[PDB]
Amino acid sequence: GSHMQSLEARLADSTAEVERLREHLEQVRRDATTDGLTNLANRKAFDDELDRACAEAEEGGTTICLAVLDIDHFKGFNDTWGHQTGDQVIRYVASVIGRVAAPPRFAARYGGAAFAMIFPREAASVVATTLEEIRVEVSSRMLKRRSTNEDLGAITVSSGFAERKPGESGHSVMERADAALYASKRGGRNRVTAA
Amino acid sequence: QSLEARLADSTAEVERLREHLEQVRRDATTDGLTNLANRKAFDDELDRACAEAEEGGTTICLAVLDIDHFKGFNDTWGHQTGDQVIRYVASVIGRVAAPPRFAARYGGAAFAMIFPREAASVVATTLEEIRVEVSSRMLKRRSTNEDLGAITVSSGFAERKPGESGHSVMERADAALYASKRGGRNRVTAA
Ligand SMILES: Nc1nc2c(ncn2[C@@H]2O[C@@H]3COP(=O)(O)O[C@H]4[C@@H](O)[C@H](n5cnc6c(=O)[nH]c(N)nc65)O[C@@H]4COP(=O)(O)O[C@H]3[C@H]2O)c(=O)[nH]1
Ligand SMILES: Nc1nc2c(ncn2[C@@H]2O[C@@H]3COP(=O)(O)O[C@H]4[C@@H](O)[C@H](n5cnc6c(=O)[nH]c(N)nc65)O[C@@H]4COP(=O)(O)O[C@H]3[C@H]2O)c(=O)[nH]1
Ligand SMILES: Nc1nc2c(ncn2[C@@H]2O[C@@H]3COP(=O)(O)O[C@H]4[C@@H](O)[C@H](n5cnc6c(=O)[nH]c(N)nc65)O[C@@H]4COP(=O)(O)O[C@H]3[C@H]2O)c(=O)[nH]1
Repeated sequence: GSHMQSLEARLADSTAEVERLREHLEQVRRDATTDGLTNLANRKAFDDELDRACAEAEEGGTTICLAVLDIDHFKGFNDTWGHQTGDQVIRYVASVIGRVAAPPRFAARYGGAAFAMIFPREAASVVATTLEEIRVEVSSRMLKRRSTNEDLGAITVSSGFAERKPGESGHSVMERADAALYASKRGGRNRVTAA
Repeated sequence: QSLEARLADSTAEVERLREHLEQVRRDATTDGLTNLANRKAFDDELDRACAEAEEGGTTICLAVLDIDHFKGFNDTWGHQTGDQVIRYVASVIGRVAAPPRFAARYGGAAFAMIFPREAASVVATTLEEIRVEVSSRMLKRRSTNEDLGAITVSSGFAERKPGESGHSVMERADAALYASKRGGRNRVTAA
């Protein structure tokens, strides 16, 4: 009777705003973690996912590899063509990586013009060839400046990757993969290296 | 009648999430190094203000600022100092961008600002004040108490022509900034 029924009407209007918000919360959260320019994850979403995936590798005793990519000479590139064309080069490289990073792989915009990738349960030989396919894919086509149709020159990426040692943490693997990338850059750029 | 216990629990998850949702919203639109807006929140805000400036037949100006020789700061003093240089310049831009103005950290060590319904002359002198301001003081390294060097800001801006899209104004503002850098840095130029 009545008061029992004034309550079921308030609890239905209340557990419905729970779902109206919990669904709206999921889509604000998806976009809070999506790097707007490229539609990949951002460094934050990546550093969270890299830690969660290292738990799954220690507790499960499985494999995980990690890769970093930088767009070569990207600073002097912006100065030549302008912020807007540079944003289009970032987008383009990001399209090449996103194609290849279907889950359980995880790809992110790790920096200003840098990317990070997670290959869970995959051997390094696979990672090493995936990065090599991405390297030539990126420099395969000649891109054009959109109003004027100029050649932008080839676009190349340097690359670093490493395999997580048994006791290694997220931060630590990243440190090593980053040393790998610096090694690729100081060795002539447009190449992959590994520890 | 366990019912009053589930409605006390149900008007609680509404309070937990409605607050949590506004918190996630703020963080999706704020650069937590400088507390200005981030790039998404700006590009969205630019489209709103170019829409409203066309409906209202009124104008808006647009400014881009980059910190000069910023990479050399990270390299000499460390990334921990570099964040302080960004915070410092952002703070100058912040004191000066009270609403209806709108400042954000576009890109890496760059900023973008919206001046709606403002005379180009005032925007130009506002930017020039920002320029003398950041270079007015000689900052010291927190730990070791040493002169970090001069800090200067380059700057470019443009006013929106009547048919222009937000994309297009920023391209002009960006060309203006490239002229400032190419012409000696530490200055303001405009189309
Ligand atoms: N301590 C500290 N250092 C920071 C921070 N953010 C960026 N930096 C550092 O500053 C370097 C130079 O950035 P820049 O002078 O703004 O010059 C940047 C910028 O002009 C450009 N860039 C960055 N993001 C974008 C973008 O979304 N679009 C376009 N077109 N260009 C971008 O690439 C240039 C190179 O950037 P990177 O290679 O990533 O290298 C960056 C990065 O290592 C920070 O919060 N704290
Ligand atoms: N009078 C005075 N006020 C102080 C002092 N230390 C902190 N404050 C106040 O506290 C604010 C926060 O500074 P922060 O959190 O270190 O964050 C700072 C810091 O990261 C960077 N920054 C500004 N000036 C310097 C500097 O001289 N050296 C270094 N290393 N960083 C600076 O800019 C950020 C924003 O600073 P502000 O907007 O200026 O605002 C500063 C300033 O208003 C001080 O020694 N004297
Ligand atoms: N935590 C904190 N400490 C404060 C604050 N204001 C002053 N101090 C302390 O008091 C000393 C005197 O600083 P000042 O007279 O403001 O004179 C300052 C100020 O004119 C300038 N300065 C240094 N840091 C900042 C800063 O973060 N923001 C601003 N706006 N100015 C600064 O450098 C001078 C020397 O600063 P220091 O050698 O670091 O030594 C500073 C600092 O240790 C504050 O708001 N918060």
